[PDB]
Amino acid sequence: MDVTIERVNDFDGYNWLPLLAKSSQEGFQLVERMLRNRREESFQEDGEAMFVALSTTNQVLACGGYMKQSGQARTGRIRHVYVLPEARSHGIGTALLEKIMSEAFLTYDRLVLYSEQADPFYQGLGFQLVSGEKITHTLDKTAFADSNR
Ligand SMILES: CC(C)(COP(=O)(O)OP(=O)(O)OC[C@H]1O[C@@H](n2cnc3c(N)ncnc32)[C@H](O)[C@@H]1OP(=O)(O)O)[C@@H](O)C(=O)NCCC(=O)NCCS
Repeated sequence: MDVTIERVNDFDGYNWLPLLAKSSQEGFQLVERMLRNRREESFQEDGEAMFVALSTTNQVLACGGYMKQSGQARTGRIRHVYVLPEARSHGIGTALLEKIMSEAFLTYDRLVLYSEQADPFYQGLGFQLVSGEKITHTLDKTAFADSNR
């Protein structure tokens, strides 16, 4: 699918209802949490960003971003990654993560995330599976660079 990945500078300029509905249906709170908490965690400051994938008809097909990982130094957390069920398996998640990773590694020396359901996806991107309470996957910049330089 042809999508464009855009930085969210104005949350109120997108129709989020489809993403909210589908994610809720599947039992996921991550889109709801992102949007409900957007005054406190706005993804607008230095060291953070939120992206959306837009279809050729400017419908939101996915979201995902990054911000500082609390309590860890030089570490960013990839957050709120979700692709609409009907838009999966067409390379959107990959394009979104590749954009996130490349930008976030300008600020952070390590990226971490928590995903119970998408281990194969994250390992395919180079993340290492870890046994943690707060994180499932991690990637060091040096590893990212080795796969880039
Ligand atoms: C995980 C997720 C972000 C991946 O994004 P995507 O746009 O579907 O992924 P891509 O098309 O870029 O494919 C990259 C990898 O993601 C995985 N993937 C593909 N389709 C998937 C899907 N329907 N569900 C979960 N992972 C999927 C595959 O490992 C794929 O690797 P491959 O192309 O070599 O087969 C997205 O599918 C999602 O938000 N999934 C929700 C969780 C989920 O699907 N749970 C399991 C089913 S209920």
